[PDB]
Amino acid sequence: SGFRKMAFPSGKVEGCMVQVTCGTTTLNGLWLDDVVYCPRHVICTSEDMLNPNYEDLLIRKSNHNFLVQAGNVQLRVIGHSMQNCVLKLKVDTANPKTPKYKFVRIQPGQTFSVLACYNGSPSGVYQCAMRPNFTIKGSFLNGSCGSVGFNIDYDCVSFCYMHHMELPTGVHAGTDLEGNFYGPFVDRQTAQAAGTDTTITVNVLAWLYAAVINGDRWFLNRFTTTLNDFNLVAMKYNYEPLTQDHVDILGPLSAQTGIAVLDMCASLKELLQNGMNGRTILGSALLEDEFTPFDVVRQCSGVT
Amino acid sequence: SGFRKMAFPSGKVEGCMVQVTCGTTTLNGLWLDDVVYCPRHVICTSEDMLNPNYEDLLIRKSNHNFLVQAGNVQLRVIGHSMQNCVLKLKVDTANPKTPKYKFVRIQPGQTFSVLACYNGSPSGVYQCAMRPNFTIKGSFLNGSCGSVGFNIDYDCVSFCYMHHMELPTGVHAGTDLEGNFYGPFVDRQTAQAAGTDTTITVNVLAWLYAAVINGDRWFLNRFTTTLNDFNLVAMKYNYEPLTQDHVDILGPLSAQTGIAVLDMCASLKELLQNGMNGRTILGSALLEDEFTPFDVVRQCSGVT
Ligand SMILES: *CC(=O)N1CCN(S(=O)(=O)c2ccccc2C#N)CC1
Ligand SMILES: *CC(=O)N1CCN(S(=O)(=O)c2ccccc2C#N)CC1
Repeated sequence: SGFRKMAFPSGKVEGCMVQVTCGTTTLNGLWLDDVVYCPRHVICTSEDMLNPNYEDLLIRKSNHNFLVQAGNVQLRVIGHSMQNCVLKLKVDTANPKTPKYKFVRIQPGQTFSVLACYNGSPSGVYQCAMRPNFTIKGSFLNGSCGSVGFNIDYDCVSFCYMHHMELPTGVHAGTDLEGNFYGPFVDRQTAQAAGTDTTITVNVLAWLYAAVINGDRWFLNRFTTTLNDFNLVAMKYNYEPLTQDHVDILGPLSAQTGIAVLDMCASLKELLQNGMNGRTILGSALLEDEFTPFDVVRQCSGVT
Repeated sequence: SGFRKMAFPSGKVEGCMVQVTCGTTTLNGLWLDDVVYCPRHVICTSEDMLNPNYEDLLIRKSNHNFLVQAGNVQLRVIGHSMQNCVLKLKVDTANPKTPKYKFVRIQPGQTFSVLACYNGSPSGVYQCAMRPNFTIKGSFLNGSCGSVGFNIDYDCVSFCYMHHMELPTGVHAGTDLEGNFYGPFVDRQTAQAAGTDTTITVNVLAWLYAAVINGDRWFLNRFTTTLNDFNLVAMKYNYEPLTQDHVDILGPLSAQTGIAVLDMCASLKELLQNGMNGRTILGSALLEDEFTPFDVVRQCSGVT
């Protein structure tokens, strides 16, 4: 029993973190096989960052300008290329700790673990969600860029995020491991505003199911609703529209608890309209939306 | 910027987790050097658990009854002893991945990371606090016993918790790595009620400092208070008394922000008396008390 914001065990990813230095900029890189992946802004001066031309800046960089350090051992860079907003540094040594891995581009609402790193050294691990506005709400100081987000399916690490940027509102933007930003963000120090940070409805429902399973049941009511009725109330409270796809995904939690998805929608509707009245659900005074249905099943079933 | 509930990187601890089986009970063990540490209740039948006599139950157990598996490789048990509520299983092989380590007994209010495990395999990592009533609020299913809590100082893992028990109220009890329970709990299936779960005041203050540092400032007010005045309001709201020791510990966060500790106490007093009025602080609608002042400095400074 009990339900916690839980990150994946980070050891498989700790084994992949290196330091990348170009001139005076130090950040983190991800070493898989004989390639080190890092943010292309490693090549910029903070001045360059106002209006960088990365192809032009890269011309002035040689393999020997990219200093790659794994622990206190230097790696030999034998190649470099730009793919979108990441650099791929070919090194002469395969990472001996390379886990089974995939590069995946996640959808908004999908959760992942972040291993926050500085100078290629892990400082901590936390659970994030790709927000509907394609930001994440992370914890990232100067030097944390190239820190990665990931899921684990048993022994295969799926890398979904690399950290590149803090917006002036203190929320975070980054790329998949092909260097494509999530959302409309660019690696330039310019006016970039996030859109509406809507609540991930299907994740809130998952978390209400988690609460019921762990004995927090006070919010269950005598009502039901329809997808269309629920969605009227969702729109009004800046919740994402609930689709039949989301309902289908909640099916197993529905089955385990014997609470119809639409009944739990009606509970959530009353919570939105009435508030918590100073009560808590799983130790929170607001409706948590950074657990996927898959997360709730994983934690409630004990997958490794 | 941004402030997250952050666990230590877990790789050093992943490298220590094994499976322990005695008859039909499977749980987790911690392999450091040539010793495997696990809950003594591994030797019980669920029937034994009503009124177990551990010394008597242990007499019927030989070294070869303790099945210890690290990955899919069996370890040879060459000795076993009981220390308080843990078993120490001497094995013929030193754990080659043994990190630098310490056993520490933490005080209530101290935070730590838990690596939740099943069958000696990591499922996830989360941040906990030793509650003032010597429970933790964890996420632990059957098979999670012998999962450990730890802090890391650079390269030295300080083990502070091993998981043993869920109380009928779904909160958790366990031991230090010398097998001494935190609080008054016993490894027996009996009426055990937790005392008052009071709020860790010094941790809330730390977290308010974290909020100010990350730009959440709306709760700062024009007031100050005294330790005695604050403590009257603390008592009334089931907050731990604030001591000059706690004030001294908040000194560095005081200095960084230029907010006198007692001024921040006065902010916290107004929050307790007035509530949040539907506002949030660092994404929470309630006052977070599972960050120590040390945690806030670590995360805000980026220690590895
Ligand atoms: C996340 C991270 O480590 N960084 C992003 C923010 N910068 S920076 O804006 O200070 C900067 C300085 C010099 C050159 C490039 C950049 C960028 N971007 C620090 C690195
Ligand atoms: C945490 C954990 O893995 N366990 C504690 C709860 N038990 S149990 O109560 O089901 C039990 C069954 C058989 C023998 C001993 C115990 C105990 N305690 C499962 C293990």
